[PDB]
Amino acid sequence: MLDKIELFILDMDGTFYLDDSLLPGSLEFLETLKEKNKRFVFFTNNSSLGAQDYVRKLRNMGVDVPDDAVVTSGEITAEHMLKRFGRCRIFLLGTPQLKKVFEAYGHVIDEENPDFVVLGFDKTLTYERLKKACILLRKGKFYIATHPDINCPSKEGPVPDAGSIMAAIEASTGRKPDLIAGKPNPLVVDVISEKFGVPKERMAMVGDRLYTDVKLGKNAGIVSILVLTGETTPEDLERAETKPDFVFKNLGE
Ligand SMILES: CC(=O)N[C@@H]1[C@@H](O)[C@H](O)[C@@H](CO)O[C@@H]1O
Repeated sequence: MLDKIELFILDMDGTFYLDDSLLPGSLEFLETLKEKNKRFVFFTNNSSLGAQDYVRKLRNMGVDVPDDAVVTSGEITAEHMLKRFGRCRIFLLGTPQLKKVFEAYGHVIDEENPDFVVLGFDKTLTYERLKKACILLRKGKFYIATHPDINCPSKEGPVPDAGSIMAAIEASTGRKPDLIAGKPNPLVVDVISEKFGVPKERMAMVGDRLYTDVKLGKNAGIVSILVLTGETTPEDLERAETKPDFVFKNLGE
């Protein structure tokens, strides 16, 4: 029951900040982890940008932080492919930033003859790119998606995300991803574990997504810490450990 934890995977929008503005207590929270000798790693299923893009956004916000401090379903999806397939020739349904991410992992984008069709939060999607992906899929190419999320919360409200695009791809090719690396797929915790050394026995998930964040911890087997700075109140199914924001979080060590 807490206090014996070493690594805290933190959510970003909805948990650490909101609407591009830090959330009260967030700053003071990290500091508390410093003192109490704790390790923290941010994570987001949003693959429309790469880790660095976020590291910038955080610092530009007022948070000095290392480069390995952020992780995305992007780098997870890449690293996992390299792990079990190696340098791959993929048709990427993603954004320029997501691409650079896959390239840094030695992968290559071959619009011509690819082995995998990879789908990310493609904010640069076009009908043609969809048409191509669908055809390649009907040629039975390995199909991988960075995350499952249907919509993504925004200033203007819920907006189409990877899941929404998937919906179309599936209605057309009748096919669904062969793999999805993002939460709640345990893979995230496993990879984060390896990359930092600390074991699942001393790791905690801190977020605001009642279903996803809680269910991640269940599948990956680690304490899930639900925070109430996001859209949370309705509850059933699985539960976890709870607190309003990081004020409470911090004070609870
Ligand atoms: C009874 C139950 O387990 N669920 C409720 C949920 O419906 C309600 O909206 C919320 C208020 O924040 O409290 C609980 O989570």
